[PDB]
Amino acid sequence: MSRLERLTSLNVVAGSDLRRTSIIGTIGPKTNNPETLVALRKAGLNIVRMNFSHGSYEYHKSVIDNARKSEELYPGRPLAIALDTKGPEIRTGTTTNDVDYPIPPNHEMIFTTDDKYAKACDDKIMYVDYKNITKVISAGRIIYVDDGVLSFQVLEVVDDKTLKVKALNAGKICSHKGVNLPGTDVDLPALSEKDKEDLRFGVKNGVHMVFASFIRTANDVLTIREVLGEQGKDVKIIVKIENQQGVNNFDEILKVTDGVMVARGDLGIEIPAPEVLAVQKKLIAKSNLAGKPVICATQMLESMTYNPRPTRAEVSDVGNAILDGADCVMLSGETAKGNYPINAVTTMAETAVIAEQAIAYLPNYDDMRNCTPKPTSTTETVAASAVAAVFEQKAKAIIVLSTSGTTPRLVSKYRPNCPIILVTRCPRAARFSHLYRGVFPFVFEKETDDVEARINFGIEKAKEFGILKKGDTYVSIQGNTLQVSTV
Amino acid sequence: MSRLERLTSLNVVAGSDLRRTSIIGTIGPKTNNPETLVALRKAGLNIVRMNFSHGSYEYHKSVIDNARKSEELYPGRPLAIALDTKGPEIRTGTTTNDVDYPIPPNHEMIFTTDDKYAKACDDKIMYVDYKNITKVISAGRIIYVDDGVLSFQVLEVVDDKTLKVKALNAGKICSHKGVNLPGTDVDLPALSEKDKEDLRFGVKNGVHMVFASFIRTANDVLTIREVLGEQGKDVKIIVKIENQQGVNNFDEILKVTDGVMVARGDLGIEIPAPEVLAVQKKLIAKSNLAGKPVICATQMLESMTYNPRPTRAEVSDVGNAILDGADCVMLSGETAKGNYPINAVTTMAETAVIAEQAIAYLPNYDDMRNCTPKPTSTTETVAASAVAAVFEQKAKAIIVLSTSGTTPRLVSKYRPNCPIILVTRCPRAARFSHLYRGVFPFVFEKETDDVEARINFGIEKAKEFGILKKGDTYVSIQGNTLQVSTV
Amino acid sequence: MSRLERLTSLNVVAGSDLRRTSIIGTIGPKTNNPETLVALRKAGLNIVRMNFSHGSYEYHKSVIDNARKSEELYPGRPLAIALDTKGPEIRTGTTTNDVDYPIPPNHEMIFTTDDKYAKACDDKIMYVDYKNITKVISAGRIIYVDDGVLSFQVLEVVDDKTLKVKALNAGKICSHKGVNLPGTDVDLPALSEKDKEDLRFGVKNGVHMVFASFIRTANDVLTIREVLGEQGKDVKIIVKIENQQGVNNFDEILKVTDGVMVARGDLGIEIPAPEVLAVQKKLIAKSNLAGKPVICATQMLESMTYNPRPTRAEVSDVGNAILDGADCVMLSGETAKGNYPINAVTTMAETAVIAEQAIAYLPNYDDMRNCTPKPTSTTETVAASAVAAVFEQKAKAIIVLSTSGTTPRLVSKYRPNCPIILVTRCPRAARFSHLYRGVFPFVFEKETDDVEARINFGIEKAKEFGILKKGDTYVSIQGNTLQVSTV
Amino acid sequence: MSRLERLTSLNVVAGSDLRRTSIIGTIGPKTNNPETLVALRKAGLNIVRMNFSHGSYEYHKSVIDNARKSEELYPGRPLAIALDTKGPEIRTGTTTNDVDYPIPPNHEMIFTTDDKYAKACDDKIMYVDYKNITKVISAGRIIYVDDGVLSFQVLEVVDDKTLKVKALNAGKICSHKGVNLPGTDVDLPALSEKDKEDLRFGVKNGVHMVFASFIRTANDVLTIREVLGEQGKDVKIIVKIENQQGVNNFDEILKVTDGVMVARGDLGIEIPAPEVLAVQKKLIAKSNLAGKPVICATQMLESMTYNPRPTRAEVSDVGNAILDGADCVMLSGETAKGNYPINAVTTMAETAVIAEQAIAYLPNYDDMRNCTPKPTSTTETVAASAVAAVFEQKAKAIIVLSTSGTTPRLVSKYRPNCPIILVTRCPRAARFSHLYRGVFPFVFEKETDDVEARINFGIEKAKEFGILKKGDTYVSIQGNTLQVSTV
Ligand SMILES: [K+]
Ligand SMILES: [K+]
Ligand SMILES: [K+]
Ligand SMILES: [K+]
Ligand SMILES: [Mn+2]
Ligand SMILES: [Mn+2]
Ligand SMILES: [Mn+2]
Ligand SMILES: [Mn+2]
Repeated sequence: MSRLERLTSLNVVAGSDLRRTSIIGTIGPKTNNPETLVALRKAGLNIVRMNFSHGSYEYHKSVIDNARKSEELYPGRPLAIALDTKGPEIRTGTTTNDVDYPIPPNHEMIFTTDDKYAKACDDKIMYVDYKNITKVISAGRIIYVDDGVLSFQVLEVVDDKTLKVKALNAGKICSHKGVNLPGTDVDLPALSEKDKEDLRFGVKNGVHMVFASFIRTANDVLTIREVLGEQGKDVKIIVKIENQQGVNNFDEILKVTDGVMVARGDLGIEIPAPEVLAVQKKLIAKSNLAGKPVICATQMLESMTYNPRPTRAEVSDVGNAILDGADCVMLSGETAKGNYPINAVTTMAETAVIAEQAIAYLPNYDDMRNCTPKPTSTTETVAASAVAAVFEQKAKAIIVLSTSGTTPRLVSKYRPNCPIILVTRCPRAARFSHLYRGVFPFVFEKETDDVEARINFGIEKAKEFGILKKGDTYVSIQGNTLQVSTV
Repeated sequence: MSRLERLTSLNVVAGSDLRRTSIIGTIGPKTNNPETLVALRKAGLNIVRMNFSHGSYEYHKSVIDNARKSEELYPGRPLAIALDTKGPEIRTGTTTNDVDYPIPPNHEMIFTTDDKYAKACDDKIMYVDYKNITKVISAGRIIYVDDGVLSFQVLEVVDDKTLKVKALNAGKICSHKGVNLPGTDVDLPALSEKDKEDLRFGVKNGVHMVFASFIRTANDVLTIREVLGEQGKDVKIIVKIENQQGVNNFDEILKVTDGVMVARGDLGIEIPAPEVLAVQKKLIAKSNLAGKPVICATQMLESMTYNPRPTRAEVSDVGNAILDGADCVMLSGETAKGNYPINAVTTMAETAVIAEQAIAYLPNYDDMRNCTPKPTSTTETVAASAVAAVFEQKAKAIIVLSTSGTTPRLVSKYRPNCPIILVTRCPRAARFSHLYRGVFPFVFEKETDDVEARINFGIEKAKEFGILKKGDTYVSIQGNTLQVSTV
Repeated sequence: MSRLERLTSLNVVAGSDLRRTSIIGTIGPKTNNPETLVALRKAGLNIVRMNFSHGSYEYHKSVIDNARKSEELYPGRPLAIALDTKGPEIRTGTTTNDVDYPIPPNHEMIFTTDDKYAKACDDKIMYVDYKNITKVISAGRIIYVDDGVLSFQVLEVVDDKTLKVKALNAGKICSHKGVNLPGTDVDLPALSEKDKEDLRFGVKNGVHMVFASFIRTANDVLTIREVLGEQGKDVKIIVKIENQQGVNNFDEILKVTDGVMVARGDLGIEIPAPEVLAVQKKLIAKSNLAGKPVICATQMLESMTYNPRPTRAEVSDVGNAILDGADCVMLSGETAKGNYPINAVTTMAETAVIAEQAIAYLPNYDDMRNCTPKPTSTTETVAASAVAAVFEQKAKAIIVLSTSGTTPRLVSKYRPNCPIILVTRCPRAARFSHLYRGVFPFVFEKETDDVEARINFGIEKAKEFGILKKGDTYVSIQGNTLQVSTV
Repeated sequence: MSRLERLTSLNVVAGSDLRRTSIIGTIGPKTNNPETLVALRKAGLNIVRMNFSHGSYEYHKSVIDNARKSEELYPGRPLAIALDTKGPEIRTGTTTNDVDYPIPPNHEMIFTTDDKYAKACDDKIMYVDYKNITKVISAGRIIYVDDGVLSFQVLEVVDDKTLKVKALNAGKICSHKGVNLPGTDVDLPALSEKDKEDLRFGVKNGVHMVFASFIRTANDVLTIREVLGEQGKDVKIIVKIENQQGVNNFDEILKVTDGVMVARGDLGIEIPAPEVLAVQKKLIAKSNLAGKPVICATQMLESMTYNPRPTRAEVSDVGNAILDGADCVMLSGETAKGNYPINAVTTMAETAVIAEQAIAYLPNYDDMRNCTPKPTSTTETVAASAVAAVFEQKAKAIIVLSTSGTTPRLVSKYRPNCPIILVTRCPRAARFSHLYRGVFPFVFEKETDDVEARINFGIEKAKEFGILKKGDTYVSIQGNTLQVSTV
């Protein structure tokens, strides 16, 4: 309980413990190649993310077999591919004479959705590819343009394709940039006709996850669940919370989803910037309770794109997201468009280890069990129980055999302060298990009087990582028993 | 105790409560003028900081009477001037043809301290104003240049003014930038012959604080205490921790000092970057226990220099520093060299209020009293006690009369979840009291059967801030009694 | 929190601390005289109790001026007289040839209420002074006789003055003993026509309390409150819980009452014996929360009537009642009919001191403030607050001036681990203040720039008790301020 | 943590839960016969105790096969026989003309150890069978005679067989009564030449325990361990703490022993009576930590010997001993010399159930694990762990297979709030397992792919006790795994 004595004792300096939080990294043209993909994975990259906001399936299919290629050149930790939906966003039209950039000072103008002005639009009018904004929008609303650099107080609603508006601030109007609707119930499908194809393209191409952008409600999840199809039942749906509709509803959404990602980016544009701080820790905490894998993402080491050294805020943000309960850390343009991607993963990583040597494992564990123990599913009771075991005997590991990634995810929920060695035969679960914090998957084959072998796989596999020293003390899990033998 | 239920309930959105954490802001040539100094103070600037690393006393004396000037144009909250020692640093020579910037790739070159190459130096040689590094330095050591963006494995020691070296990383060599000596006992004094003058200049000029850069030990503090002199007894010494010598000793230093500032900048260069995360919270926690005012500083909204919108890390770093116990938030180049200084204070501010509506006031309060209660100085017993009072009766304020800023600082230590109205006659204490988190000073004059008036000053003064609604409930403190009347 | 480490460290042996729990002692013919009344008071008797179940007003008026007489011979601690209502009970008739005691084995017989058999009754019939039982009673009901040593399954209802019955157990039938009706709504008033006189007699005679026997509901209290009258507003009503009607309603009763006494005796007859254990601690705990003075009573050192040494249970019951929160300990026949009354108070006493050196003052204090702090009456906020003060500075005392016994009772509620010196001018409050645990009243006369004197009364008065050593540390309370000066 | 809300919610009335604390009952001539021995066992008697302070081996061997006989007539719960050493006590000589009883008022006299006055002693002199008191005793010491009813200030030491003494109080000197030496290091062997025989007699006769009276040090235990011999390795040594030597050393003694009993009787004579209160809870708490079975004994329902109804103190002492952590409750003369032994066990029992519905199972559990978890033996880690399991899933039972009574004892240590069904093949462990609170042993025969049967023994055996309702939830333990299947 001595938070103050926990704090006053932080005893810094990254020690012997292996990083437990998986590092998600977006890939750009630069980073798309085995050699780099390797220096990246070696440095700490766990999962790879492909933003389907740009790029042809050629542009992407490339990335995959390249990662698959890095796996060939040197397997190391199993890597995971993940599709990131180009959700229902808003791209304004193009400026007439190409790159012409008229400059509104704080004047009145007019946005329209006619396409007649698509390629030919600027200063006087503006195109927006969301044919319905006129319905979902209302005079008084404030539209934002290009990373919310521009504001537009909705003055009126002309026609039903026309919108009288006024620049609330300066800047020059450019072409094709994202439009943000702060405080407007968008009816856009979380998934579009193309998105249905990108998913289907991913499923086919065997990507393990999906980060559905701009999720507003549970149905949206249910929808992307079936669109994924029977062949994609085994793939994870990582809801992306980046708007009010997605927060003023998170709870019912958290229910049906597999995971959740604090899509900081738009979220920070969508709602007030300062609000995030609380709207972040709140969703991670809520996630933790639900037991589902959460991910913090965007601008963590943003500056580490043009620079080799990250800032104070960035470092002291990577660590915090972990203290708040994040299961994974992301990297967007620091890997898909930056000069120092190797250092990126390398700084994130280094910070995660110091950020885990500060956690209050015992008390945090208790708090988590004092929430809805009544109950508790048998796998979760054994989950919590095993965790307690190590806290007592000071166990070093906690080998658990699985296929659904259920048993190791639950233990994860109970955040042990020792490696969670998951021995599995299913290759798929071993890849998407980097979603749950602290889980070190390994794939075992051949084929309950045989599980001792699998347990010897994880033990020896643990030994190679220097996690067990023999005559140590580990806890196993399987059918639902619970072991606690020695090395 | 329900940290999870505290977290899951965060209920964001900046509400009615007034910001309690004072905002420190460095001033640059741009920001130096009343009009701006006002828009700044209005937005939230509490204290002003002048980095004595550059600028003539003309360059500075200006800043002061300009702030004093903003006080004239419109007093608002009392403002505080603060000198920031140009500690014992090491600035490199200049590049020959002015701004010429040769680019080392990872080559061997040679640093020298001859001054014959001071103004004329680059690519082949390099000047350093620390004539002794040759002695304190040793082959194997790793020199850092400009925010440690560059590294230099000390290859050898040529002559005693020459040092064979190799760029451990890329970059282009520029002129006049700070040199960091990670792992080298520097023999330069926390205070120099000039520094003794800058302080004396400040004392004379009535600056309320001093942020001694590069403090290594307690003596250093004792020294700057006497250098300050009798006329400067009433001014605060805010130790700046930016090296290992300052951490591997913090505890004995904390003793004698008034405050402490996590000089993130060099500190992050001095010691490992990731290390800071823990080395930050640890020092703030230690400070809190000691009860002395701590300050977080540098790169909090760094990007908010070239941009109007801050990043995710930055926002979710301003708030965190406050959760970790910081009494004040700083702003370096976001005010002294940035394009959007008004937005800076304006974003910091907005975040601080959301960051204080997340704290666990009751439990944090308890934890703090369970550390060395034995005792406890009478002013601290009354301090803690009063705080408890408000926690029971749900008090809105806590008016305390003082002159030493002792009584209000201690209550501060016990972080009440309501405004701490300090009524005073001493103008000086009312200015430097923005050092202690949550204290809202006000100056009262004229001149114990009269304190009821001063208490009516704070109450009415509280009312103007909408802190009391009459028939509310407040707790007073004075001689040592403890009140608890109604409005 | 370390209950186990609190337990494992109990470090027994009555030490220096003065007993804080007042000792209530009933007086019998034997004990009625100054000399004895003194040896009793000297040994520890605080309050005296007169059971109005027997004795003429001559029989009683005697006791009073005899105690008043002991006060004369030697004042010592101020003593308090207390009337104990001869509540609506049911006494059985007398056995024919005087003390003849027929012995029923498990036979059928017949209870009647004819008075024709009052003085002449036994074996075949039995008299009961409750003329209505026939109505309120019903075949199947189980009557209890003399400390419920005998049981009587109501076989039938003969006539309306006759009741066919069967001894459910052995024993010999004697004369005049109390009859208990477990599970029968008795229509007799908490107060009777005579009781109204005994109270009025007591008020007149200046007895400070009243222990209303057999209270069933709040009205009963309200009734005895007005019966007491204007002249008896200043006297305390100590509800006696000895039936189901009184428990299945305690909460609404606790509201309006001043105190509450766990009338163990009948209560143990009324409801199951084992049930008491929980039905005891529950009512004391509930009392503590409400802040009203509770008293444990009956059979604590029962055997210490015929013997000089008490039993294990008795000793380890006197202490427990105190751990459970009792403000006072009683003595019935161990003082009003026993051979060793001096040893009784002397054993109770000795045990109370060991029983208070085992309490968890800090944690118990916290728990108490975390129940309805919202608020909290100003006198209670100052109450709780002062207590906290001593916990910090390790205060030895806590002098509080009062007249209502409000301020010292509330502090009491917050059970400080140091003497609560109440300085008063009202003699009455100083007598009934032995009701609140830990309060050491003292009477001060003459007659806010003077309270320093009264505070010097308590301090010096504290010194005579060796509670303060000068240069110690005490906390005062008065108008509502809160002091904390030194000795 | 809400002790107050735990207390305020006690919700009395013995409910559905089965008593978990075993009831130890001493047998007298009266109680020695199957019929009674049965009504006793049926009512709740778990273990039987034979005080070897009196009775011939004929007097005792009788008791055993009578209990063994009650087992025959109707097995019910397995019963356990236990020998209770006639430790090194002190019986004064006899009065000359037989029952002559001279009366000392407060005079000086003389105790001697010559035997010449053995049968012929009184008024002038006194015989004591402890030939060494003269050495171990010292002028100033205070001897006690017959239940400490008499005191004797050691005036001087005449000769080395003579002791000048003075009656510190009145009374008449009788023959053969126990002499107590408060504050005198007795060198008497905890075991005597005869005791060595009584044990050996017991071992042979297959009694499961031994309650060594008057233990002073660890050696004493070690001694009775070897005297017991190889054939008695499987029998339990229940140390009896009844003197200062045994408390001022408990910790080193607790080490090597199996159990511990708070021999209240002499202990209360040995040391101050009030002291016990703390010296009781302290030893039980210390026992709990050590994990060894503790027993509270003597005078719990003392009065329930001559009366059918117990007192308030007694009831509210039986329950308390259980709250303080006692694993077993005893009954001395309430069974071996009383008129109502059936009611005795029947009241104890009834109280134990209400006394277990008040415990704070969750918090008490935590506290226990936060003491020395480092560690922790694998059987204890699994022990603690399983307990936690039930707390989560709200398990009803916790079947554990054993032979050493190790696994079920440890779980016991972690006091689950559900029945601990121990399935065993060893008849001996099933009998002495009533030593550990909450354990419900059952014997299973025949003869790890078979343990499912034994688990089905306990489950079905649980069902007969109505502990499981099928589709409930239980936790198993065996080789060291840990199960958690359903019914
Ligand atoms: K996207
Ligand atoms: K500086
Ligand atoms: K009465
Ligand atoms: K014995
Ligand atoms: Mn987005
Ligand atoms: Mn610096
Ligand atoms: Mn009664
Ligand atoms: Mn004994």
